[PDB]
Amino acid sequence: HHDITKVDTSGASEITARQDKLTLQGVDASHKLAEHDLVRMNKYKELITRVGQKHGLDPAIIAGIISRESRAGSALDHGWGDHGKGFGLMQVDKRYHKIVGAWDSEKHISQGTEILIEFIRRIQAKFPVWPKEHQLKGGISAYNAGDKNVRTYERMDVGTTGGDYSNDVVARSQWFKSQGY
Ligand SMILES: [Co+2]
Repeated sequence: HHDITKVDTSGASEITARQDKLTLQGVDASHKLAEHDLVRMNKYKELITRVGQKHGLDPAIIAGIISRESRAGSALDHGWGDHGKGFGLMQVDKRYHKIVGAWDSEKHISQGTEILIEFIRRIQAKFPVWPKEHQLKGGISAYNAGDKNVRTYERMDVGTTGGDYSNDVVARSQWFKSQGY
């Protein structure tokens, strides 16, 4: 079994924390942001689990993505975020994909998940000697900012939204795993 606790994370940046108006830094901030989304996330947990299983990705990582992208729906306007570029719980960029499903649907969660997997694949080809946990983290960074932006493992969030995208996602994911995802 893949153990996401083994993925390294320094959690959220100062910029990100300015979101729920937090004095907390890093992993503490990611954990608080995640906690704030737990009730909304539970509405989708059955779908999140099933999609994760079908695609072979930890459901807790899907939850981390959904928390970061949409605050489990709270940050969207009728399904839309990112000035309209992003659709759904996982904020699939409509400009680059034909959107499928309702904004809170299994089909949507499956689409976002498939896109993430494809990024993880690209990072695996790019850095074939990185451990699997690192290629996972790198694929998550690429989900925000593209695989070209992912170079040094230690700097993969430089140039992502908040300067912390995969670190924040991973830390939130780890929190959701502790809450049974
Ligand atoms: Co196993």
